[PDB]
Amino acid sequence: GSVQTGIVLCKFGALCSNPSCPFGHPTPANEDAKVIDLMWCDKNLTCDNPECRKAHSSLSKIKEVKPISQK
Ligand SMILES: [Zn+2]
Ligand SMILES: [Zn+2]
Repeated sequence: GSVQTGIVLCKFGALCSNPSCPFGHPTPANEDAKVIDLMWCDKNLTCDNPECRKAHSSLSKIKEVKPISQK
């Protein structure tokens, strides 16, 4: 990478199909808060705030723990 930031935000976000994905997705309590903040949040996959807009692991962990097309 060109900068040592250590943070990446994903192409699909709340629509990402694999539950173990290491990149950045929105709060699981709301799919319509896009990611604007380039920071790893504190509750991650249990962040209950519907107005958060930070970086989390994949929503497929609470949504659909079974991948397809990525499998
Ligand atoms: Zn992803
Ligand atoms: Zn959060």
